[PDB]
Amino acid sequence: GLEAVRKRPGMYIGSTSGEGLHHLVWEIVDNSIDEALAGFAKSIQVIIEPDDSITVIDDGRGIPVGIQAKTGRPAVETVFTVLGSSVVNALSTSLDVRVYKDGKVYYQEYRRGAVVDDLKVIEETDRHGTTVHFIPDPEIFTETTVYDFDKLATRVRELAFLNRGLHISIEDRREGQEDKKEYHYEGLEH
Ligand SMILES: CNc1cc(F)cc2c1[nH]c1nc(Oc3cnc(C)nc3)nc(N3C[C@H]4CCN[C@H]4C3)c12
Repeated sequence: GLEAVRKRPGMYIGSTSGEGLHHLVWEIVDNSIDEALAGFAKSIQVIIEPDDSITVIDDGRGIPVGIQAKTGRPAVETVFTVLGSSVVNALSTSLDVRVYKDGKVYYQEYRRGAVVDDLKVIEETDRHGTTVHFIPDPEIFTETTVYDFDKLATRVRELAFLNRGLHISIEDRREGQEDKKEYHYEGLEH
């Protein structure tokens, strides 16, 4: 399964250069955009964390957490472990997901694609949505693991335009260069 992704990442993300590094972000963001298209997510945050890891937050319904009859596993686990989202998981040292749903925070983490523990309720919550955080694997991204804020921001702006009505932001939390841009193109209320 995902072991094939780790050994032939070029076949799944096109390049293991800086281009592939950035592609990981778009694979995750595309899931959030699908939840905006479904009509439930209204706001997406993309964050470059101080260690060049990435957090993507949406306020949609939250990935389904119920057990699937076919797999016997929670749907959210299958999202990350069965062969875009699972490709990002495979090519990350660690990926953690938090699903905010029905007053509960469901949490699972993976390491180089492998499950750490069964999905668990860790907290109560009043919000809804999905947060994915991932650390790209330098064993895969041997040229660079350093994100380009302008490159991400340029595409985030384009995505806001193409998904008119969506609020989407990009934030850099790295030392000496903290920045944030927020985008929102108005609908019929304009
Ligand atoms: C950082 N965010 C993020 C990241 C991410 F990797 C996945 C999701 C994600 N946010 C999500 N929200 C939903 O919402 C749904 C809730 N309920 C249903 C029935 N479908 C979708 N579903 C999600 N799923 C379920 C599948 C439907 C199409 N895309 C797949 C991933 C995500």
